[PDB]
Amino acid sequence: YNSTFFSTFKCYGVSATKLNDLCFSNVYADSFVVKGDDVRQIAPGQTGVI
Amino acid sequence: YNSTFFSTFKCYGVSATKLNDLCFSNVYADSFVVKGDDVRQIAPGQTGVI
Ligand SMILES: CCCCC/C=C\C/C=C\CCCCCCCC(=O)O
Ligand SMILES: CCCCC/C=C\C/C=C\CCCCCCCC(=O)O
Ligand SMILES: *[C@@H]1O[C@H](CO)[C@@H](O)[C@H](O)[C@H]1NC(C)=O
Ligand SMILES: *[C@@H]1O[C@H](CO)[C@@H](O)[C@H](O)[C@H]1NC(C)=O
Repeated sequence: YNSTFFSTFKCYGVSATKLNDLCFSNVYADSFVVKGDDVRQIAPGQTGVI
Repeated sequence: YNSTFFSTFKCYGVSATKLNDLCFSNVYADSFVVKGDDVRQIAPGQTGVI
């Protein structure tokens, strides 16, 4: 909350307000870089080049 | 996918991932130009000047 801010942050399968009350089993992080018009394509059930 | 890119693309009545497996009956295309704050108004169940 002091330094880093996100333009989009959307989660599926769990509400955000409960993220501090849980514990997570098999955590993986995928990283890449896209353009601005492709950020909407990183979602379930989407079409496009990405 | 080579030349033209869309900032918003949202469809209603059919999932996007099935658009290559179907055939369409009565296809019409409406064209116009708006400002940036009015693109959100082109949707079902919306209010505003547009
Ligand atoms: C101009 C005539 C078009 C006729 C189309 C007929 C039926 C609709 C089916 C597919 C059109 C979807 C276009 C979306 C292009 C991909 C968007 C993206 O880059 O993610
Ligand atoms: C300042 C006092 C407002 C009191 C309003 C009372 C009830 C709410 C009902 C209508 C307010 C909706 C305002 C939206 C303006 C249109 C937005 C647009 O341009 O699309
Ligand atoms: C938050 O960031 C500022 C900027 O450097 C820093 O001075 C401050 O100590 C930070 N706060 C904490 C709790 O680290
Ligand atoms: C895609 O666009 C580039 C830019 O002009 C062009 O060189 C290339 O041949 C195009 N690809 C196809 C398959 O048309």
